[PDB]
Amino acid sequence: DVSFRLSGADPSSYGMFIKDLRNALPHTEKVYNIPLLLPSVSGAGRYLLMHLFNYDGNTITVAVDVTNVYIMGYLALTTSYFFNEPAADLASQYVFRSARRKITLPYSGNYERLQIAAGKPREKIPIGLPALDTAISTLLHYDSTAAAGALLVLIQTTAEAARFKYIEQQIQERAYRDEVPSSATISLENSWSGLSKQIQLAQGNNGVFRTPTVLVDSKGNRVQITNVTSNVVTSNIQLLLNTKNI
Ligand SMILES: *[C@@H]1O[C@H](CO)[C@@H](O[C@@H]2O[C@H](CO)[C@@H](O)[C@H](O)[C@H]2NC(C)=O)[C@H](O)[C@H]1NC(C)=O
Ligand SMILES: Cn1cnc2nc(N)[nH]c(=O)c21
Repeated sequence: DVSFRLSGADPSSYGMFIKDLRNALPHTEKVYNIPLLLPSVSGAGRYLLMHLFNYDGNTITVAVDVTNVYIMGYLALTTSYFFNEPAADLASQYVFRSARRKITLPYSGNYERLQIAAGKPREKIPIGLPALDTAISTLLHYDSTAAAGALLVLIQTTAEAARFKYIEQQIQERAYRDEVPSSATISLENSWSGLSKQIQLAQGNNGVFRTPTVLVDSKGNRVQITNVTSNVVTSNIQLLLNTKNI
């Protein structure tokens, strides 16, 4: 299991937690030097448990699917909360079984559905470590509308940071001050799948992408990624969703 305590957290400890998270994910092979995530895994070994502690010491345990890094649900004291979707439901059979009651949230865990339930797109929700602290706080006591917002912050300050060096860096800059995400961040978040597929399709194609991937950069200018020599591939992305899942 991996743990992170917001109390006494600085950019450095966060970096270590995200490194720990990355190393918690299994993989047998690397593609162009980046860990390729497993196609599938059997039983309880498919889920990673994250223990998160807010500033006051309260905690929630989050269950993450190790083949994609998707959050499936979490535990607050004695109530387990799971997304309203098949995979999440499958996940309820191996984790948080000793919970007194299990609640199914009224939405599945994809950005589109979470942004609807939250009432705002993630362009306008501030993220950072202070926000993570709030997120944890908000999940300790049920409120489907509040949880949507908190989960959008949680998914990004953990899963998305794990997948992209850039996003981990964005969060370290927001260690004592929240700030809405840059469009580069949103763009990356949205391309993890495409990039993952294209970096794999370049393996028997001299490192050249079958189809170019379009992102928005630091400045907000539209850019095209056609090949693995790009910074995004050489230095940004840290995990690859196996094509068997796309
Ligand atoms: C692969 O991507 C690189 C960019 O990392 C392309 O780079 C060209 O050369 C410089 C720096 O590498 C770029 O800024 C230029 O805009 C590019 N000029 C060209 C040749 O178009 C490189 O071209 C790409 N190579 C491919 C497509 O195999
Ligand atoms: C980032 N992301 C995209 N679809 C997702 N679906 C679930 N269930 N959890 C996630 O963290 C997620």
